[PDB]
Amino acid sequence: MTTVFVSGATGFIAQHVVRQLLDQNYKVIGSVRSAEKGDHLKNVIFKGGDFNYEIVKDISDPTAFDHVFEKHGKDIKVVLHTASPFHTTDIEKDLLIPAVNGTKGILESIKKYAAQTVERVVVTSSFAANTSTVDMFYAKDSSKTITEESWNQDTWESCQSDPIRGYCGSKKFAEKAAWDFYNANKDSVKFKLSIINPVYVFGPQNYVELNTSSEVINSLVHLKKDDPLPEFAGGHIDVRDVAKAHILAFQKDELIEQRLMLHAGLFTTQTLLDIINEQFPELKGKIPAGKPGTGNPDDALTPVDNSKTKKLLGFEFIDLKKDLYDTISQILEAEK
Repeated sequence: MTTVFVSGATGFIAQHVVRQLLDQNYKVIGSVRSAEKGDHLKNVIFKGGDFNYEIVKDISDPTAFDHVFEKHGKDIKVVLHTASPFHTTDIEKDLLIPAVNGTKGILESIKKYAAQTVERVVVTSSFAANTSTVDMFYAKDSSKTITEESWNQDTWESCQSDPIRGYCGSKKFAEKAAWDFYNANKDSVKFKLSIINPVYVFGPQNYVELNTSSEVINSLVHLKKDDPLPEFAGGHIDVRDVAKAHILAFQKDELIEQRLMLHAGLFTTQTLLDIINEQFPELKGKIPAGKPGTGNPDDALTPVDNSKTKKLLGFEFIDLKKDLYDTISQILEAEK
């Protein structure tokens, strides 16, 4: 059976990728940052699957994956690079440089040790590489519509102005470095590159250890009734669809060299609260109602059109109601 390497296999998205791979009986090697984490994955979370791990402690080290492909370079046909460096005042030193090292490094390892073996590389990017936050608020401007061809317009310099733009810029330049390496090495290496650009990722955890894997959801379910409502707005996507897209991206020829925008629709804090309160009557004594029916995302956000991605992937995404229901019902069951 074909071996698939998944970096950062303990992560929220990555565990769903490994789960869905093992559901299809792939042989999987995951990278983990410690032996303890790897043993937990192999002996507990993914017991029953053909799962092994390699220890890769620092994603920001550009040589971090050299040993993986020196030892396994004849076997790994598929690379799903979902890991990113840990997320300061020095945005350049602590975010931007680690990001470009953290994405291009594994591609260098493949070129050095497995150039004619790896067939497909899928890299987890972000909607942050499609648009800076500064450009996300041109409401109803169809000329501003963000698509898979859109790139974050901040520069290496201008994104260092604040930590939000800096983080978003780190995602932009990580993905750009992948493409620039790829286009400069397409003769030196066999693999074909594809990209996944998730928006805000919600959804249930693969394995439960009111603490969801989404900081947006966590903020909402920890709100007091009197509390100031935080400002959240953007696109949502269920982690299970994000993972499914990673797998289809290496299996189907039409997904080669695509940037696949994993985006199921728009939300604001108010639309999330409306759905949570509607789906969870049990929580109505705890969380605020806000002002139901207000905060229409179409009136807040630059339009987003990922019709191309949806047609290429060919399956309908989990909607926000089911996403939040599965996320929060898992959380409540875990409070037993």
